[PDB]
Amino acid sequence: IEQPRWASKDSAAGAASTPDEKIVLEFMDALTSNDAAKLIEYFAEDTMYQNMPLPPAYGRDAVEQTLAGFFTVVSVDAVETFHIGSSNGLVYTERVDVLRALPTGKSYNFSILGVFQLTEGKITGWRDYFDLREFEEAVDLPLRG
Amino acid sequence: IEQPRWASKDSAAGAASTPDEKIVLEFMDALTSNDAAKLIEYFAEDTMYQNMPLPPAYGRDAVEQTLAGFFTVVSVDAVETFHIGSSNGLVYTERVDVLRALPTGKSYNFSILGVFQLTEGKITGWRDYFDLREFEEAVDLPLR
Repeated sequence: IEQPRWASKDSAAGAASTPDEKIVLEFMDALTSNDAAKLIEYFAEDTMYQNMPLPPAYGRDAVEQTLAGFFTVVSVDAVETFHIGSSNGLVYTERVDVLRALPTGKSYNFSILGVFQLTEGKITGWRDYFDLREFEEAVDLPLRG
Repeated sequence: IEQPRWASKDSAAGAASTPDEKIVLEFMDALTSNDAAKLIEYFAEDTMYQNMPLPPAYGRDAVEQTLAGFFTVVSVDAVETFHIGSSNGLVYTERVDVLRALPTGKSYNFSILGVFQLTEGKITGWRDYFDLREFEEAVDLPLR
């Protein structure tokens, strides 16, 4: 993965300068664990996770069930974060996620802009925006959308 | 268009508090014009516009021709911005755009998170991240 031409080092991952920004970057790194039990500990009880516009998961239990199910069929092979920033209680990651489908071996680069809302350092909302055209094929599950 | 359960008034569009954030909202309200020539006045000469991951447009001419083409087959009927924010010289909009295809009259709700880079009050970069599964059918053009 090459740094796009629009990347700005003023907003680079290395330049994260708030506790919320730094926790999110740590959480980006943990995604390659493909461990739902490890990822869930970043989340408040009152939380939500959604890849738009698929049905949202609300509450810790639903978020963990969703992640564990995703890790059953896909491996997050790499997370490259070009931009991270924050504003008005929200954190934004502009990034690429490399996903590999386990039954097929095929790999997929997804360009993702994600928003995170943290409360006392725990994730209260997580929403990723990206194209789903190849997400259906990448993910051997009905996505209900 | 309903306000989502996750909407935070702390970052609502009515609370925009920088010049760059205020311009980006104005550009949001101007989208319903469907007028590439009124919209291009917002862009600097070195600029780019991309609906991720489609082939980007670099340079103000290419951005103009991309919008002009889009507005030939699609109307932007509404833009609701739930959140506007900014950080490290980038502005972010979490919003919904209602798009209507001209040849069919079918409408579509696109949930969109966009990032804007502005230099001297002019757009040097604009990337919208959203699901393009229905965008193929929405715009009567090859997506490449």
